[PDB]
Amino acid sequence: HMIELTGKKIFITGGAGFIGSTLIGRLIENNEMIVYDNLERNTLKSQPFANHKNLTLIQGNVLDQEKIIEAAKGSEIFIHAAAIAGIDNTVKSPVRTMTVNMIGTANALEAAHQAGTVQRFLEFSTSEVFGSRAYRVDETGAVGEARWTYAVSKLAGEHLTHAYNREHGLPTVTFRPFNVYGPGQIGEGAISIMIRKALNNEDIYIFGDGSQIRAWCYVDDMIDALMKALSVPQAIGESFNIGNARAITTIYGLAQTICRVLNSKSEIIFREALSADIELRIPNVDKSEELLGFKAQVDLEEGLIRTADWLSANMNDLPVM
Amino acid sequence: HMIELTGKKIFITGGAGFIGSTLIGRLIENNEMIVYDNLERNTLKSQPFANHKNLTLIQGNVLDQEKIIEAAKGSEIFIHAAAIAGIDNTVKSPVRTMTVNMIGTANALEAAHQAGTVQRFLEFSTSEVFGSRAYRVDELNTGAVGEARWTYAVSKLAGEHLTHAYNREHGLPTVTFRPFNVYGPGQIGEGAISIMIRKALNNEDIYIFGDGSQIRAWCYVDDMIDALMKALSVPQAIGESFNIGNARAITTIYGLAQTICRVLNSKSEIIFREALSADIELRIPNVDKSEELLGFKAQVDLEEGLIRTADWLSAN
Amino acid sequence: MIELTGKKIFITGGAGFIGSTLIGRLIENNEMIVYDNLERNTLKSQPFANHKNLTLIQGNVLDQEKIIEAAKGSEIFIHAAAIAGIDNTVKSPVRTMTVNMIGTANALEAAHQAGTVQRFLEFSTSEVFGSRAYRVDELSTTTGAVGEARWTYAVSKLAGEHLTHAYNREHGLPTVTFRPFNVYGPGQIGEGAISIMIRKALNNEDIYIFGDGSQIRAWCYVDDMIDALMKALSVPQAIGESFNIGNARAITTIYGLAQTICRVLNSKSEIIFREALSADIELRIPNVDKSEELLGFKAQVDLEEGLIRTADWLSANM
Amino acid sequence: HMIELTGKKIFITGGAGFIGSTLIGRLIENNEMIVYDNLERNTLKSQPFANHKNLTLIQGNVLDQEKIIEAAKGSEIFIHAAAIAGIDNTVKSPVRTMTVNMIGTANALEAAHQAGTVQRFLEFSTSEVFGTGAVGEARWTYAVSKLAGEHLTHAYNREHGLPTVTFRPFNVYGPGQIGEGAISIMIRKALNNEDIYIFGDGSQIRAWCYVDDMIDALMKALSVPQAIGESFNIGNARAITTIYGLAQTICRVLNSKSEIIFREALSADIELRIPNVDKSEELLGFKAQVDLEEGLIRTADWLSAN
Ligand SMILES: NC(=O)c1ccc[n+]([C@@H]2O[C@H](COP(=O)([O-])OP(=O)(O)OC[C@H]3O[C@@H](n4cnc5c(N)ncnc54)[C@H](O)[C@@H]3O)[C@@H](O)[C@H]2O)c1
Ligand SMILES: NC(=O)c1ccc[n+]([C@@H]2O[C@H](COP(=O)([O-])OP(=O)(O)OC[C@H]3O[C@@H](n4cnc5c(N)ncnc54)[C@H](O)[C@@H]3O)[C@@H](O)[C@H]2O)c1
Ligand SMILES: NC(=O)c1ccc[n+]([C@@H]2O[C@H](COP(=O)([O-])OP(=O)(O)OC[C@H]3O[C@@H](n4cnc5c(N)ncnc54)[C@H](O)[C@@H]3O)[C@@H](O)[C@H]2O)c1
Ligand SMILES: NC(=O)c1ccc[n+]([C@@H]2O[C@H](COP(=O)([O-])OP(=O)(O)OC[C@H]3O[C@@H](n4cnc5c(N)ncnc54)[C@H](O)[C@@H]3O)[C@@H](O)[C@H]2O)c1
Ligand SMILES: O=c1ccn([C@@H]2O[C@H](COP(=O)(O)OP(=O)(O)O)[C@@H](O)[C@H]2O)c(=O)[nH]1
Ligand SMILES: O=c1ccn([C@@H]2O[C@H](COP(=O)(O)OP(=O)(O)O)[C@@H](O)[C@H]2O)c(=O)[nH]1
Ligand SMILES: O=c1ccn([C@@H]2O[C@H](COP(=O)(O)OP(=O)(O)O)[C@@H](O)[C@H]2O)c(=O)[nH]1
Ligand SMILES: O=c1ccn([C@@H]2O[C@H](COP(=O)(O)OP(=O)(O)O)[C@@H](O)[C@H]2O)c(=O)[nH]1
Ligand code: NA
Repeated sequence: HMIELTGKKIFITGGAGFIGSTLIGRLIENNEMIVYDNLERNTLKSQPFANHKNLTLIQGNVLDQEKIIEAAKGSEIFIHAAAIAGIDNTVKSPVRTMTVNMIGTANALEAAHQAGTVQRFLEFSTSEVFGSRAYRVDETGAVGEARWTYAVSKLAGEHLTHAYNREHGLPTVTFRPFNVYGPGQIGEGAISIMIRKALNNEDIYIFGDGSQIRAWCYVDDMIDALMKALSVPQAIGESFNIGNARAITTIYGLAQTICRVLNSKSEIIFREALSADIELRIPNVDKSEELLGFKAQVDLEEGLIRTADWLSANMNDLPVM
Repeated sequence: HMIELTGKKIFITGGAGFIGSTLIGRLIENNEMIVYDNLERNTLKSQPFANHKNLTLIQGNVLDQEKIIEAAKGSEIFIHAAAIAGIDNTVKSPVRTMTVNMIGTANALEAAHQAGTVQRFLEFSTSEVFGSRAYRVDELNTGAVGEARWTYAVSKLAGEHLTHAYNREHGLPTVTFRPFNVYGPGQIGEGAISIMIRKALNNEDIYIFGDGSQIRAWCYVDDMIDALMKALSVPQAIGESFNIGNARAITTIYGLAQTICRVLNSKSEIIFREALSADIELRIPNVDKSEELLGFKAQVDLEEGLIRTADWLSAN
Repeated sequence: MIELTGKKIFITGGAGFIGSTLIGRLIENNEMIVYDNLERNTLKSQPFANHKNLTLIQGNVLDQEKIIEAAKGSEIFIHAAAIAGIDNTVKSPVRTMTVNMIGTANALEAAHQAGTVQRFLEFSTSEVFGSRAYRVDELSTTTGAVGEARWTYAVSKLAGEHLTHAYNREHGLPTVTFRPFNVYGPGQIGEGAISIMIRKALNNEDIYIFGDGSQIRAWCYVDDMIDALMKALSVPQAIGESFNIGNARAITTIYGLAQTICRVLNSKSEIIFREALSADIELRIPNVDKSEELLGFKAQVDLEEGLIRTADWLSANM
Repeated sequence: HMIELTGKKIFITGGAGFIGSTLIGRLIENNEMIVYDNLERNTLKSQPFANHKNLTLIQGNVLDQEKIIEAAKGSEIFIHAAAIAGIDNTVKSPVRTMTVNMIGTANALEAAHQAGTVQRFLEFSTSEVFGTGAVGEARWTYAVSKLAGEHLTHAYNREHGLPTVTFRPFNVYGPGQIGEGAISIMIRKALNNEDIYIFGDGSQIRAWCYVDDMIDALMKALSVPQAIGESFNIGNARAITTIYGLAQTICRVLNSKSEIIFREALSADIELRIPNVDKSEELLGFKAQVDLEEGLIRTADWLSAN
């Protein structure tokens, strides 16, 4: 049945983070929202709505199976967003990435299952699941091994999610965002770095031959998809790739786009890459269109400008090298 | 890092089962051995060394992280054999298969890591990991049996992934060991070879379910044990994954039935019947690395191994 | 749609094994022209070799002018001329590629210019699908002589399929692509594994298994293949389609095949492993469900029965 | 075994088109050159060396087996460039595409073989080889017709010892041709601040090779003995980009005010993987020197002047 996103108890693991903070902003006026988060990151505390009457912060680890079961009782929409995704974090501690992502998802599924009240379980996976298949434990550089580690940790969570769907009829939705950019993101990914350089006409360096592919999704597009995924009955039992087919580019092509759209004079320079990466193919987004009725509306030019606007407005809150 | 397999403290999760019991038989005279098993199966009890002074049985679940950490203290060789591999059980409860295999393996690795004394950690995976890449979680529609086999395969592959992480991050001296299906004396068994030998010996009909073209790879018990001894000892095993079996003992089900009936001089008829459930197609992996690095090459082919198995089955 | 009586039939490679066999079934009711260079000649040994309805033209499919001329007025055009040479002592990839690729082009063009063709049936091979997993620039002692010759054969047939498709799409030539699994049965001695192992088994001679014996081969009994052929040549929904023609129950390993042969024929032959003479490649066996659904074909002769029929023919003919 | 590209008898099928004209321009001063072309295209007749004393034009079809065999007699370098290529030509007929490319290569190979004198046979293939309207049909047809030519080339090398090189250029661009490709149209539009249309989601990859790099690669392949029996991907690893990315690059590099606008494609995307170019560096000592920025500017300069 269609779910109306008002008057619901919404439980969000990882809810202190970027995506979770964003979704809270959008739903908190009309719903009780409980964040379950170990505050490894805390985007949420810096929002207007951090102290809303409808908002609860439970500090907890998804690896604590007992605590997540209790905290999730009565919840009607369960959103599982807690994870470790950082490449450098994964180089250093692959065990923590694997464990948090695989066992955390098991634990979240079990909590949702035991609650008995969950009308939608939404599991955040990742697009790199697709590319990951053409590599092997048996068989790249530190970056590549860490990206593989991340991807397979998320794939294992999808497998668990499927088993709960099949065995228990848990109403699951697997949600795989392309890399999200936009206002709100502080971060040190290519878009935020390159916009910041371009705005000041600083040199932009391309590590490698610049032909590596990255797909993006603008923040507001990802959120619109998420509301559909959380609501429409056709999402249940289904997996979705969430992004913009028009926002798939090479890193060199991204640098040219950003400099062009911002009227930047930045010079773009080729450097040697610091580590070999693995090449992953970008998945198709048609099923999101077909079943969620979702088609991304914010193309790169618009998205990059809106992002550059927010970065300039908020230029006192980061620094990098 | 050549390990001599005497005078060691050996800890074996799932040690009450078929492979654990069999390996204990070979090591118990010269080693302190600890079994950690919840006794879903218990082959060990039927053995004559069940009550050896060198043997301790700890009844516990690999999901009980505290208990397994404690039980594994001081262990010098850690063998993780506990798992759920049953197709019918995995049909009924895929969550239990995934949980026991993935989380049980996580807990086993953590217990080995925490012990600090482990010289070799050997994790039992499964050959179907290789086939499983052909399929997609969001594509499954496979039949019940095929979805169950896939579920089992991916649960094992997650285990391998965890194992890799511990090796890379903490230097845990790991070996991933993927046995082809094991047959021979000591498995009374329930899979095709055991069933088909028993039928053939009494000239009963052997029914082939579906088109008979499904591939199964096999390994004779003594070959698998030999490989395991190499994997537990030899320094080249550390950080590697091995497919353990016999490249001459890969056959179709129809082919297997023909082979069993010829070799045993059976008068059984072999008769086609409808399949009960669709299954997944799995490619069999290469066993070459096992020769190169462990010095292991299986010596018992099907003709010899089927006869040895039938002799045992008749005598019992 | 097409009733296989009163038709003008033109068959390249008609002197060969499958061509000969098909001629037995149609020659009573159809005018048939065989276009063949007689590199092989099964036809000359058959009772109908000199039938009033049969005309032989000794010609090469690489002689573009002759085949166009010879094919004039044909209503059913069957392109069966091909070579393989996978296991041959003297490897000739050029011969295989030119005969199969260009021979197919010249046949298609002969069919197209006659204007009269209602059905064009091209023989391909099941190996075309697996072939895509290998790359021409990455062929090694990985591949071996037999591997490379099997790849040569497969890609020469795949090119023929592409040609056939182009003629279908551009010119509306009514084409059918027919991919027989390896055919065995009465009518020829043969040099394949079934023939060789049956002859050994009948004399209790040792059977040797090259490599590890786990190589898979799929087999189709001759009568089943001819039944599929008759349906492909007639039924309307065959046009513009490709078919994998086999028996799902006769897909086995070479060792399992040996064991089956010895058991079925009550032989005392030993079966012994030996190192392979040459490295081979691995090619997937495609699914046959569409053939059943669209042609209404399902193979009815399983290996036990087929091996007995074959062995009886071999014993009576030697 | 290193071949010196002077004083040779060079036979080029398809020598009247773009790449053939270009190569003739570099070699005609110092070699006897025979062009074997049916003149479906004829860039050559526009060139100052069209009537050079060292150039003989034979107007012929690579489908005429006996003629090409005769014409190629005594040839020391055999360059097989004859093909139905460019969507303008290939869209016309899948049959003609498949036939000229596959059979034409077979015939070229047989001509080189029968000559007995060929020290290098260079076969042009296409980078699409290892990737449903008339247009998608003609591209697929082109790709497999070229892959079939690679197969025949292999067979000849293996069986007869023919000293073959399979040469697979990325899409060639640069001065000396208005052109028909994306770079051509997009630069023209950009130079006029004319809006550029992107059909589909614009994610389609295209890799490029600057004409002068392609020619430098071709010279190495024709001479260096390590080229024999090999297949090469010839292009610039830094000049792989999406169609949308290319449009952004052209507009920025040329300071254009063109808008880049998405439009509908009823066609389905072809996700071609782009091959690796390392072997060319290792074996030919070839690495592309003209990157996109520089190439686009030289292209724009030529287009402007003309
Ligand atoms: N943002 C993207 O571009 C993107 C792309 C692909 C996938 N995703 C996935 O979407 C989800 C949300 O992403 P995000 O960008 O908001 O990331 P984020 O890091 O901002 O949010 C994740 C949150 O999880 C919390 N957390 C980490 N470990 C935890 C643990 N053990 N127990 C409890 N909480 C824990 C962190 O404190 C953080 O607030 C994640 O699963 C991520 O992998 C995001
Ligand atoms: N026998 C084979 O042919 C084969 C093939 C492939 C893989 N393997 C793997 O090798 C290992 C050993 O195989 P086996 O044939 O001896 O299996 P088995 O079933 O005989 O032994 C496994 C043992 O694990 C125990 N166990 C199950 N769940 C447990 C849990 N939660 N906690 C503790 N103990 C638990 C069972 O009681 C049983 O004794 C397993 O990992 C299996 O998947 C075996
Ligand atoms: N028999 C099989 O198991 C099998 C399997 C797969 C595909 N096929 C294909 O089916 C078709 C027929 O097979 P078959 O078993 O009858 O083979 P076959 O060799 O018995 O018959 C082919 C005929 O083509 C003739 N021929 C060869 N080259 C010629 C040329 N250049 N010009 C004219 N005639 C020429 C031969 O003389 C022969 O009579 C062939 O295309 C073959 O590739 C057969
Ligand atoms: N230009 C590129 O970017 C590019 C890219 C990949 C591959 N290639 C290949 O490189 C080679 C040259 O490319 P190009 O751009 O110079 O092409 P082109 O079309 O300019 O040249 C092909 C030439 O072959 C001739 N020709 C066509 N059909 C013929 C026939 N039947 N007999 C004889 N001659 C015939 C044409 O008249 C023309 O001069 C071709 O083989 C082409 O497939 C080119
Ligand atoms: O200024 C920059 C930032 C990033 N990159 C490259 O662009 C890709 C995307 O980097 P990002 O930081 O977005 O993270 P990733 O997607 O690799 O995790 C990687 O190959 C980076 O090396 C680059 O060349 N220049
Ligand atoms: O008498 C028998 C026993 C098994 N099988 C088939 O042989 C395969 C192997 O079955 P087994 O019991 O060994 O277990 P599985 O490997 O399928 O888990 C399956 O397709 C069974 O259906 C069969 O056709 N006849
Ligand atoms: O006595 C024999 C005959 C054949 N083969 C193997 O069986 C397979 C099929 O052989 P066949 O002669 O039918 O030809 P192919 O299909 O290899 O072209 C090949 O791997 C052969 O090496 C074998 O092991 N023993
Ligand atoms: O300004 C342009 C030029 C090309 N294309 C796309 O790229 C395809 C091929 O363009 P190109 O001119 O490179 O064609 P080719 O050289 O392959 O014949 C077209 O069908 C369009 O989908 C486009 O969208 N905009
Ligand atoms: Na001949």
